[PDB]
Amino acid sequence: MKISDGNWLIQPGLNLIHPLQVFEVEQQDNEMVVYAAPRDVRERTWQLDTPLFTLRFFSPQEGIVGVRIEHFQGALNNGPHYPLNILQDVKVTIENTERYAEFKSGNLSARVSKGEFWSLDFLRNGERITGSQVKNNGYVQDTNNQRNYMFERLDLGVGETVYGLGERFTALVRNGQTVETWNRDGGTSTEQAYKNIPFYMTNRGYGVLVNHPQCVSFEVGSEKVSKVQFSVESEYLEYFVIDGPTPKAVLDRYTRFTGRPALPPAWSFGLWLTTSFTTNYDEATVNSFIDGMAERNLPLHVFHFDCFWMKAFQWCDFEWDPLTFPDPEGMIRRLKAKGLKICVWINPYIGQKSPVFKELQEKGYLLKRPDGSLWQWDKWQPGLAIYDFTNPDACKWYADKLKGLVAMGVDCFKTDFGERIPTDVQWFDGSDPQKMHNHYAYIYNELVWNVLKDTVGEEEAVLFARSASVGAQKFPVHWGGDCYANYESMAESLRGGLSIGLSGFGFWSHDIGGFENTAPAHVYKRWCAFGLLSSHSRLHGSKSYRVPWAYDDESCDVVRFFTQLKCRMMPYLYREAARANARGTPMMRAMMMEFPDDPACDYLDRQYMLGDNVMVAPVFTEAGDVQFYLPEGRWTHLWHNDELDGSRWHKQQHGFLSLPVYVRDNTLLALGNNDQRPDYVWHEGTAFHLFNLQDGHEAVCEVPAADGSVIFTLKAARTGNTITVTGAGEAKNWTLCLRNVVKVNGLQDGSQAESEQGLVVKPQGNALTITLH
Amino acid sequence: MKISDGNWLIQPGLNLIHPLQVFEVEQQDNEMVVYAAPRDVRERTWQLDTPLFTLRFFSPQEGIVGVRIEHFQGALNNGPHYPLNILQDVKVTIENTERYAEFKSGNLSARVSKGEFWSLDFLRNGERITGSQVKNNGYVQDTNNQRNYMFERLDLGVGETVYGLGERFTALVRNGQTVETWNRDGGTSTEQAYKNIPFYMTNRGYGVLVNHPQCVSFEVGSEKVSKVQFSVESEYLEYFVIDGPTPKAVLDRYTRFTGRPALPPAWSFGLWLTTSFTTNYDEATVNSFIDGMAERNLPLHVFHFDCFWMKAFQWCDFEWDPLTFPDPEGMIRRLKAKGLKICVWINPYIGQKSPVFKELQEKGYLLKRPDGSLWQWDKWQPGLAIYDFTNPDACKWYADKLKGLVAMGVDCFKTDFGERIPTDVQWFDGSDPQKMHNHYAYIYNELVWNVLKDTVGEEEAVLFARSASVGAQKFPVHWGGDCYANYESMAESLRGGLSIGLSGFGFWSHDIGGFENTAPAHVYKRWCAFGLLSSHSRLHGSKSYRVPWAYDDESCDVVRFFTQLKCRMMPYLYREAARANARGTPMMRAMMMEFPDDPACDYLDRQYMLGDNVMVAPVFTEAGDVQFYLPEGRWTHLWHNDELDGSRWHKQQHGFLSLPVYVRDNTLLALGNNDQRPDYVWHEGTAFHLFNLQDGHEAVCEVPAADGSVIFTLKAARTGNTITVTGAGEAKNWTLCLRNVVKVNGLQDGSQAESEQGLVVKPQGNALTITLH
Amino acid sequence: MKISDGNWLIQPGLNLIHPLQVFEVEQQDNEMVVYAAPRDVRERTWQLDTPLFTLRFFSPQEGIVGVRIEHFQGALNNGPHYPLNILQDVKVTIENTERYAEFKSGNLSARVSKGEFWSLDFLRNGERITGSQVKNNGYVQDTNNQRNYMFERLDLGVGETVYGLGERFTALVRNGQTVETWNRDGGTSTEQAYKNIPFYMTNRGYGVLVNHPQCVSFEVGSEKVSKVQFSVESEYLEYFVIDGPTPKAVLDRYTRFTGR
Repeated sequence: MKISDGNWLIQPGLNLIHPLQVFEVEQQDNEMVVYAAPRDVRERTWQLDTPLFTLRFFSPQEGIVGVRIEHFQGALNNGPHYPLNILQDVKVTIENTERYAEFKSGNLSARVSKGEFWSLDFLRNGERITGSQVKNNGYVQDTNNQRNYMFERLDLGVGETVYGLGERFTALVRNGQTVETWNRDGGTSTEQAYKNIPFYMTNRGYGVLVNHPQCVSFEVGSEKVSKVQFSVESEYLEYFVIDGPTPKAVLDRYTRFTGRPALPPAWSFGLWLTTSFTTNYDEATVNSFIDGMAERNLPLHVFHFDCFWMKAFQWCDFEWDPLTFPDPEGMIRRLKAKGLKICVWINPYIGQKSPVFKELQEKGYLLKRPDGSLWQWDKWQPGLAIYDFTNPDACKWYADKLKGLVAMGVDCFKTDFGERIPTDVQWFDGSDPQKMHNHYAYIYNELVWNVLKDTVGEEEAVLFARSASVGAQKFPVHWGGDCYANYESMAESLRGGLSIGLSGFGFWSHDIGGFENTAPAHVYKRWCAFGLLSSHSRLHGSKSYRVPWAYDDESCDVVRFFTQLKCRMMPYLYREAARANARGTPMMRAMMMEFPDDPACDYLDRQYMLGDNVMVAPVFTEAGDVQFYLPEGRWTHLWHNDELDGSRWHKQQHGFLSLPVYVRDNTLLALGNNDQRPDYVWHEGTAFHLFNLQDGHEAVCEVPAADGSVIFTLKAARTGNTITVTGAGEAKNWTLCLRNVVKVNGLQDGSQAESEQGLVVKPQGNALTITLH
Repeated sequence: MKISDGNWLIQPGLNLIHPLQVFEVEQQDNEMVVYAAPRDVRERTWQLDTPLFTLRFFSPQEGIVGVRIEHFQGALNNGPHYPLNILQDVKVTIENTERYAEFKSGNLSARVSKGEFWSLDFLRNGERITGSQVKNNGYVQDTNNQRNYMFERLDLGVGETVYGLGERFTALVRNGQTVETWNRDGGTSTEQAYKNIPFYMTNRGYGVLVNHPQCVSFEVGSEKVSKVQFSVESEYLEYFVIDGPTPKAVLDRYTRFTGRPALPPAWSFGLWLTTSFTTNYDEATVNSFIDGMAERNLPLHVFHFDCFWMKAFQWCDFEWDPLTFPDPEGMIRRLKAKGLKICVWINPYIGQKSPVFKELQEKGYLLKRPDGSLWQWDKWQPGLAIYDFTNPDACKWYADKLKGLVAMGVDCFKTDFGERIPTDVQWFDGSDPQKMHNHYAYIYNELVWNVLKDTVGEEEAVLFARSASVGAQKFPVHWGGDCYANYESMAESLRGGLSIGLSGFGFWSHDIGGFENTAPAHVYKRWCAFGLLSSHSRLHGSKSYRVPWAYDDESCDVVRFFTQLKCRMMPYLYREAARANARGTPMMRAMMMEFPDDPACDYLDRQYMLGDNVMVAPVFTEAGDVQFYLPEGRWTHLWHNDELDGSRWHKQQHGFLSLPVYVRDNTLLALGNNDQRPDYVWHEGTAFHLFNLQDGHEAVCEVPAADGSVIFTLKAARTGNTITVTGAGEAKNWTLCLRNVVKVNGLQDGSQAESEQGLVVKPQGNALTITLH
Repeated sequence: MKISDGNWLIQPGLNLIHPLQVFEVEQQDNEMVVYAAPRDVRERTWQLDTPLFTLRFFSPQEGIVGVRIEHFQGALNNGPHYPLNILQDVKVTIENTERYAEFKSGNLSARVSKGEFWSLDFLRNGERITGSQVKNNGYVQDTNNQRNYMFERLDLGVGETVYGLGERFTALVRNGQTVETWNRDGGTSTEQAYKNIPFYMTNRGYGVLVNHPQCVSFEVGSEKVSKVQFSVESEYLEYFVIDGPTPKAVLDRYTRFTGR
């Protein structure tokens, strides 16, 4: 939102006031309050006929400093509020001197300067990381529209770059962009987002959450080029500065504060196939697809029924279409015998045609206008109404329908929609409609998640969710929505993927082959490789099917190859998943996140790290040309075994069975012995692979159990030309490949054999030692 | 401007129509006209009650394709128009087949698809470089404000980045930003710009000029993330796709098309000092600065008198203040004996207080409101009026005043302001005020330039101009305006400098030490090194002086060292300057422009190429730490002589007499024998420096005469361990340094002496051969 | 109320949608429900992001067919209602074929045509007495006043004349006249009436009661010269076609229905 008109002017009709001078500082228990005047009030003659700002500094968690800046306290201020974990006795330091008032939590402090030169500074052990210069926060009285706003502008240093703000599909680095945090259904092709989060982070190792569920308007270097401005229609502005000092540590604090990604069941990590959207489907079509996958030796783990499992125009009423699915329990029973998991489409809206609509209206379960009539429009469904999830009775009715589907054998739910929530309404609980617009996504998904938790168990709960708001990362599996079948959209989808993990979400999928339009085979092929090298992998389309044989026969080989690889990669991947749940470190990582000190990584958006150790770079061309950057070290292709030196860019050409997938040096990586399913006994039959262990380094590998805890730890320490290998825990029948090592000088405690990938050492105990040539 | 409301919807109150089907194609001489309906009109029943788009394709210059899309032709459409060089006889090809209508100029064609699948593609020898997909152009009937617009969205490929759009201070790469081409006085710290140009170019080697002097609203990957959208309030949209296939080749075409930067006289390349803005100043003050510079052995070449050479509130009446400057012609005559060139501040406004105002009002020389009264406001000067430069008599009056200052010994003018031109007015010539807002900067600067041309001569003409519009690069020296004295603003000014060169402008200055506020000594020192390594170097401040002794002792050594260096680099710099005049390649070049195929260079904005051969990376910290990227090759520090290998980033720490200044391999560079002035006989006493001549390569150095032409060419060709040095033309008493080569085996036809930087050879004639040890 | 602007155009700022294609037919005991889309919804790709009309046919008395055409059902809809004598067990026939959905009470049926050529016809012993041609009913979103209307136009054949609509002092035959059913004290010398009734009958031996006590705006051969248009500010329109086949027989059914 534009406040200034260039450097010298203010937008017409705006009147501004700013905290310009400390008047008084008070400590109230573990919080610091600062009263600041918008003009010089040292003389009693000026200590009247003036506004006064009240600034409160507090800490909800170690290393997070809260800043509340307020004008009038008498405003209404109804919920909902973000589901923040606020601790009550965080240890803090408050120093009030002649020069400064300073509030400190962990290594992070907020310091305000007293006297004639106002400053608000955020320090990390006395070093300035950002802050607000005088006249860069305060109150906007907009006389054009009679609305009042609070705002702040936080400095960006030379070369400081901004990330996050939700799943967005614009350029990855936010500098230069205006961003409104307001859920919409705009597809993946525009400035709009289905999933908005008013949190950003920088390459200087801090983050900021602006604590307002309504629309927050960020001008990220787009109004004042060297500041992040944010404003909100409110009598107060409250935000949290979150210390790092690395992007991963910021996200650790952030997810602790707003919610940890749950750990999805291992099965969800396999291949998902759908019916597609407006295509035809019935039992025969579905069986056709499952069978065709089987006959082509293509592993398939989850099948999803899209919207037309219900009758047209009655969507979300939970009634199977009797002419298309005359035996729903029997069908799902048949499909389950194979070992398939089943998903079905739901949403939080209801079309007027449904016999159930009348029941909901009589019962008062639907979103009403202030006059008591139903809110309705004709987008998505005719005479569409919205389930009011602030009504406990409506929540129960909707939960019950879902339990009914679970009792028939559905394992999970695609929680679609939830974005276009109107504000000209009155919620059952009298919530603020401006805050409910975004927070509805959370309430909706939380409701669904809780149904699964109560029926299949927490360990088995998973969603495929389109919309989100602060906290919703606790309810995993988010997918990038309605992309298009071309390279540009595949690339914009990845930007959204990176962005969502930079916003606290650990798991992310996208429609392989693209949702809208039919891809040429080459595009679908390139996208298969990307999709199976994402945390979650789904084949879904709008008007055409996504089975590989709708494209060409080489496509079946592509799906087969990469599905096998993902299943063999599950021991590494699922440990990486437990890391999202424990530390909020997403599986798909921006390069800047894994290598924060490397200036070459600042703008990388065509490649990513999949967990700690593997760099993936999807190929965005038919001919297979691809350019990617490698950070310092010696990297090894995961299956080609070729080696590349880092700190530079590389250019390659790959066939449809290939893409750059490079393993970090000093790495010990577990691959499993099952390429047919993701959920298996990973610690039995394990093939450990050691990559470029340098002298003086130790590479560690933790093999997880089904619950994500560590069940076996293998470590390899290089001391001179000796490598000592120690195991600890539980593993059977494992193996250790010395990557690009053809010959060895010595070996206590085990036997050797040659492989194409290098020497394979089979242990006798868990106490072997190798001596190199 | 927002047109879509996400992928699926349109902004409320907008009605769109688009060219969706070719109805008829016709060749009109060397132009191709496509009539395109907004619906299916194959049957006669639909060939009525419909709008129709008329698309005209034409070529004003080889490798430029103009596209004009019109709705109504009956609109007024008055001037002014851009000063484009439009040729009538460009050789073109037009092919009308059953599939396509294609128009080709040079290697570049526009191709429209007939039949059901409309497409408009721009092809480089049959390869699609960009294009407009169906429904991504056409007409907007805005029923909210009753205005109509035309728009286009040109595709961006994966990894395609956008540059230019004028001197802008936001992030260098435009993806993600909204840009309005509307001149404003916004300082350097916002989204606003003094110098707007509706031309952009990309890393895919094409450019586009949108041919509308009124406000053009660009959404660069900020409405549709994979497109550049531009719209304009008009019944037609006309734009030009400009072929490369290289950024330099794009600028070569663009500047032949809209205007070549003039070659500034060599003296303007020295050090400029000013009185500063609102400081005190009179003849004694000025003498004290000039003698002050001399006593410290700090070369100074140009002195500038800012606004208070005239009486306060009378600004731009051209009358010396007789209490501050009682003898102007004597003073300047005295100042000139000391060799100095003289600049004075002018602008195109006049305050009411001036006795000349009444004269101008009675003569009708000032801009009027439609009722015949004067347009006035109180910003800048009280009762400020604007000189109406569409009035031929007003132009003459203003030019004669300027001729008066020239006859007094003024050498050049600072053409300040020209941006805040109101639209609620009636121009003497009846021009469209929406078009006059930007074009006024052209007409103003053109007028001042022609005064110089007619008095001192074309080769002696130079300005220091704040605003600009298409074609104004012809009137060089532009400076980046009112920046602030800190690192963030030094950095934002560099983004502006890079961007203006990416928009057609050859020469660019910035206020050394920052304009607003007083820099700490360290910042002034860092900025001095950046300023003296920019095409044009000026010391200028707002409320404080910019003589180095106002900061500290070391600042005088800093100014001295880099002034001496610049004067010595002149043989190389002036040659690079002649390049801006010939090919429109600016002196300060974004890394992407010099290394278009290096993916590491797309986003670099804190370093630049100064000419073909020299990379500079200003230092933006007190302690002197700096990170920079080096393209492939082996680079040598210009004076420290250390070597670094390319294709990677580097980190260094530099003292105040230093920064990264690296010379690429296979370079023969000329330094001169005068460190006291920029204008001297470069081809006598020349010291040539050979850097890392690889086997098989040849290095070429062209020493310029005072008019830019090549007066002497030196070539060094490596065959094996033999390098052949041949000169041609006129040079005297030159030497050749073999950088980092201590000893040689053979030397046929020269002498040799060691130096700290390598063997110095002195030739016997135009032909030496050297045999490496 | 003016909806069309001539044969070819629509009044500025009015947006119209019309029931154009049978999507689904359902019998609900003695009532017939027709779902009708305002566009071609044969393909699933078009079975979303569209309005949908819900038409219900029912009979409150022998020889009277009730037609209720509705857009949104969530509107307030408060009383009072007309004091209608509504029977629950009138004998009716419902036929749902590939070509037609037909609702019949006594000798009077309403028949909607399925497929590409929507038609709403009122039949007496299988002969068309009047009807609604495609695009002559639907919903009006008036963007000028932010009000929404439902409307219908019933055909008039050659020489078919219109009578009634209450105690009115203009020419007895209504063809050519706009009439608003809104009680007023205007004397006897104007277009205004103290006694308004939204019932007309014709010399072809049927009548129609528009079932809305609020202002009903009739254009009787005055906007479309061969139709009686009626429109009401509402999310649904409900009217009754009352068979005769004689004027006295119409009035016999009419007064049995509304009061003797």
